[PDB]
Amino acid sequence: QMVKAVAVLGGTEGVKGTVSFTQEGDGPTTVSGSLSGLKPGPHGFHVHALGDTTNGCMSTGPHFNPAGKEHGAPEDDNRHAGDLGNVNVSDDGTATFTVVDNQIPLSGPNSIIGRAVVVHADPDDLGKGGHELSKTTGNAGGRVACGIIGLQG
Amino acid sequence: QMVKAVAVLGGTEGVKGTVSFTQEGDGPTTVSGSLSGLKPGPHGFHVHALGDTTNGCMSTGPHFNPAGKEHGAPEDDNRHAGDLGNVNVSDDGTATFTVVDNQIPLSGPNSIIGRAVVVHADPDDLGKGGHELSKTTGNAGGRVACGIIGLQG
Amino acid sequence: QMVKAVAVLGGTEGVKGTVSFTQEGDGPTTVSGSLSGLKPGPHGFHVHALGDTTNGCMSTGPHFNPAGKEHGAPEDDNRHAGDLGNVNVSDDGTATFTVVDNQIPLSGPNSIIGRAVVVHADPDDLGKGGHELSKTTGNAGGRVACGIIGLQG
Amino acid sequence: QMVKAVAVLGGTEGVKGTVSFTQEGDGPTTVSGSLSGLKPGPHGFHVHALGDTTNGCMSTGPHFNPAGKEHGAPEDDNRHAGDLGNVNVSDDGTATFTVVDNQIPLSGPNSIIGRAVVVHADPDDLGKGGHELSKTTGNAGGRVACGIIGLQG
Ligand SMILES: [Cu+2]
Ligand SMILES: [Cu+2]
Ligand SMILES: [Cu+2]
Ligand SMILES: [Cu+2]
Ligand SMILES: [Zn+2]
Ligand SMILES: [Zn+2]
Ligand SMILES: [Zn+2]
Ligand SMILES: [Zn+2]
Ligand SMILES: [Zn+2]
Repeated sequence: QMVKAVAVLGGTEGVKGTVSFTQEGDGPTTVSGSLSGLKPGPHGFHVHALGDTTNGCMSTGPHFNPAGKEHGAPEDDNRHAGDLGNVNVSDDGTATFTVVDNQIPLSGPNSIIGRAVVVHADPDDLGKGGHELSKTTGNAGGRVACGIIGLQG
Repeated sequence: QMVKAVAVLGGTEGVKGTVSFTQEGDGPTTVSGSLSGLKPGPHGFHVHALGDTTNGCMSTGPHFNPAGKEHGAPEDDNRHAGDLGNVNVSDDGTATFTVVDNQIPLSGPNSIIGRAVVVHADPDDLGKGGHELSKTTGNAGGRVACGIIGLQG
Repeated sequence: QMVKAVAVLGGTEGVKGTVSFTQEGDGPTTVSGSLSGLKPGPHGFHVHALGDTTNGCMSTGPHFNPAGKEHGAPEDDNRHAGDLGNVNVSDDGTATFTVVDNQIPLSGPNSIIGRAVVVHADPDDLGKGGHELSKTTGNAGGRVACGIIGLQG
Repeated sequence: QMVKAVAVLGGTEGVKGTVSFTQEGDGPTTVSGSLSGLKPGPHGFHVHALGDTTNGCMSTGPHFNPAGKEHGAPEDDNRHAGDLGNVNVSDDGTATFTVVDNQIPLSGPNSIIGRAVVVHADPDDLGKGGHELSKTTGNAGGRVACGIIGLQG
């Protein structure tokens, strides 16, 4: 059984796009992003705990962290479920990417359905930046765009 | 356990608002709404099956109908899960409403998290209007605003 | 084994006052009110589910209802845990009252600590008003003042 | 699952802000802070034992101290449950911070629900100051703002 989900990303910063999720049974989640309007280079890319946009991207809460770990890189053992690292924006301010991840299921108790994916202004230091925010947020700066992960037909 | 969800409504019409859901354990869901920029009178108010806004409110699919019944009133046995009837908009374009319902859980197999709320242009006839659409949609006309039901707590 | 809690009640309305809670062991909760700046007559008096005042009293959510019952009078089997009925305001717009209730404990899983006590603009119809809001809120109108129930020394 | 709490800060000093708490299962508590109106530099940031605001912040009692230890730094063994160290205020009088800590649960017997967060006038000396108040309050001076930790989700 395939579950499908899609986030339409908006923001006050003119960055836009979609992120498409799929998961067959209880295997990995495939996530395919198409982003525009971003500063060239690395941008923090997170699943946040909430899909509350009452105060734009600021109300989506902290990083999704059911395991109660510190902030890290996707490859790390010591990471949040929602830590999908950096996406690289081209010189035209677009990004197109597929990542596969094992901690962002689309069903069961840790489902990210109805949570928000968030693109950040700045790189995610992956917990290694030695800044006060490194080990909590990765010090990725402003939530320039976010989208609620909605069930797809 | 206390589960919360919220829909932030938007459309092409200059209509806005917030719909707050709460469910304590497996008691009924309380839905609390304040809406603006709507035409005075009754509007059909439903949970639709999908949270896909890639084609705006149109991609949110039909009334959430896990039981495979026809369209009806909230108090009827022959209703969609998503069938929450009419909300009443004042001459000032605003609606203020509280309803309880036990067919829109915020967790488990029939969870509405990551689906959508839609306010329709016209009244829901509650399946009793004897119109060709009465038994599917309640002939509630177009999708004026919708919001993905995002996890809030 | 006595637990003590107190709410300091704030409004936009200039109604204010305090509600003091005590519970010996597993016994009933005693709640003593001193209120001012209120319209003479009966006022809906509820424990709401949340102590969130980010949006003044409107963020305190619905009636505290762990049993998933409908809105009732305190003496009814079919009531919310939060349903403390009506408090009577004198001509001088003050109220002083003591009630005891066994559904608002100050510890355990259904503790009211860190929830909100709310005084409404209008009488609570105790679910017998024959209004659309009777069975959900008792149709008691605006939240004129609320206070977070804080642990007392 | 997910428990949320929120303190809306007030005081005599024009300091404002919101502190949001999230705990997933029995993991650490994330506390996310947005403050304004504060003098620049480090400020003591503590959970106090009580949510009694009848005498403003002074009635919130001492540091939350269920284990009966002395005042210390968050990473110390000998510390109060309520010891969350210093938050830095920029020259513009604002503080934005994310802290995670495993002694401030939002449920069970050591719950901080219905207690208070307090922001102090002065830096927390983390118990190291050699002052008579070092091992009790970290000599962090006045209670410049506080709020009751209200249940939010
Ligand atoms: Cu982020
Ligand atoms: Cu509809
Ligand atoms: Cu009420
Ligand atoms: Cu202190
Ligand atoms: Zn993270
Ligand atoms: Zn229907
Ligand atoms: Zn009630
Ligand atoms: Zn919850
Ligand atoms: Zn201390």
